[PDB]
Amino acid sequence: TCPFYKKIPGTGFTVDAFQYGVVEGCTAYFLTHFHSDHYAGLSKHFTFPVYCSEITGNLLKNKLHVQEQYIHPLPLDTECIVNGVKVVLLDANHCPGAVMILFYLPNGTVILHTGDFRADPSMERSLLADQKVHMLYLDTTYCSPEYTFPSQQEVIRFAINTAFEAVTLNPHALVVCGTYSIGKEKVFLAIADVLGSKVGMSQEKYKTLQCLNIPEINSLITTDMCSSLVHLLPMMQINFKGLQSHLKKCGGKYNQILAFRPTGWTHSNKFTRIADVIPQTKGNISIYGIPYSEHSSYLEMKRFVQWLKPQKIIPTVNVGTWKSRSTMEKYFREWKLEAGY
Ligand code: NI
Repeated sequence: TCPFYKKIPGTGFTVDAFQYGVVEGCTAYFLTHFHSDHYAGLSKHFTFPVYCSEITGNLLKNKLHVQEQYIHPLPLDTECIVNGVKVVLLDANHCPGAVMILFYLPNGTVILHTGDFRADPSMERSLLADQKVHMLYLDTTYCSPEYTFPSQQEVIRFAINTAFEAVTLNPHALVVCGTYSIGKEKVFLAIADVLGSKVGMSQEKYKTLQCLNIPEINSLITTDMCSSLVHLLPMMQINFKGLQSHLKKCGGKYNQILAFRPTGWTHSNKFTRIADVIPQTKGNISIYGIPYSEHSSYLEMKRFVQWLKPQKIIPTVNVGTWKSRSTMEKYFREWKLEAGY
């Protein structure tokens, strides 16, 4: 059945709740972003109102064929009324089109649902600064102190310098980047930019990127693989067998592959600096795992919450085990006692 942490009290609303059939008493279904664990269940047969960002509404219409009459896109940073309730959508710093949602309940309670987010100090100067938030529905993906990672900027600097060095030493090397969803476009776009190439990809993935309002996208991407020396492949193909196979397909245009797997966290982070990352190599193929995260680190999460000072926290991730739930609640209490709220 629909879990309680997907329901907004005092409303007929649900958030990221499309796989439970008709939720009893739901008058409006919000979708925070276009990732499959969140949209699971949506299709051309859905007939209730879906509220989302413009970019997520492009993806619903073009990729899932949801009929236009049930898509309700909202502008960001704008007070809007939905079924008699004031809401605002805020940038979540996750994938393209991802939002946080502020609900202003008729009784005076204010609720923030973060969706999936990467907390940032820039959020401390949005519409969030203007009033008190009483309840926080929090993306707790990496809510444990072992989760450290570098800034997105540091990671992109490493990837640009590594690619440019490799291809300038060997003009016959191919760069490959893995993907299995929207998000992390900066990885492949920044590398293609330093190399003076477009990124080549399948027709399905090009379609997906054409929904994202990225400026000058027609100048950066293409479906002509032959004209491109940065290729995008499914994340499943980023292994020695998959890459050997792909190289055969390029017809002796290339004699080396340098591949990137933008993972979330991996335990080489508790020890290793970004400066010190090395690839796995077999023959003329090298694979780099880079810690490009679109979720908060533990410290980023902790700073956001100690700034916001919510009265109650409801985790949305890692809620399926008692040991995880109990561990999170201990951190929440620590943060509250340290900060004084
Ligand atoms: Ni997500």
